[PDB]
Amino acid sequence: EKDFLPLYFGWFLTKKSSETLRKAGQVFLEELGNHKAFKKELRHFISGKEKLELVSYFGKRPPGVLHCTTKFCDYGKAAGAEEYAQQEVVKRSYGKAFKLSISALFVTPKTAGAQVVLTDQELQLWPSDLDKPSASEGLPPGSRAHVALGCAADVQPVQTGLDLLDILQQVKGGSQGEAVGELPRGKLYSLGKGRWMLSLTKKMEVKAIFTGYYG
Repeated sequence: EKDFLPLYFGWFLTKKSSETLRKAGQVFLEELGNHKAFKKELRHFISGKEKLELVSYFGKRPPGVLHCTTKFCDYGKAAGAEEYAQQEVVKRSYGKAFKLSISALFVTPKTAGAQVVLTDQELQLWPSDLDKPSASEGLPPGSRAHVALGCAADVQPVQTGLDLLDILQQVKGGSQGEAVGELPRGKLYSLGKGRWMLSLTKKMEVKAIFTGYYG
């Protein structure tokens, strides 16, 4: 009997760090939905005189504690899941505390989440390229690093990281555009196709422990 891996490795925010980011995320959706910049472009958001509530729009949310996923392993069935688990840094970091840096919150017609900017030490726990996806092409590793805050009814969990990457691909091209508004936390940007990003004036710091989830 070999030992199977967790469902996925990642940094799991503490109760207070979760609550803090969880509230700020909720606030952001309430601010965006009220913002006039967003109300003009509801057409790009949903196909169907009145107003949308984004907290309700993102019904599928994390029940309790939040987290930043590193490697999806699926108990080893996923490719590269085993090679990642043998890494001394993964073994050495298992159960240790880390401080993740949130640089921005984002919203799409599919997902709501937060951008994570990992340190080098934390990037060593980031899985590398055996198959390298199309979405993260040209972007440095860990660009996908995120914390899922909300998903639309028919959106899959993988979509959050892809939505973050997609938004970051536009910023690289310089299609970020000028800020269309100013929220108390930072500048609001409209990237088109229902994509919205809040660039935090102050990098929010969260406290988490690197471990594995089993379902």
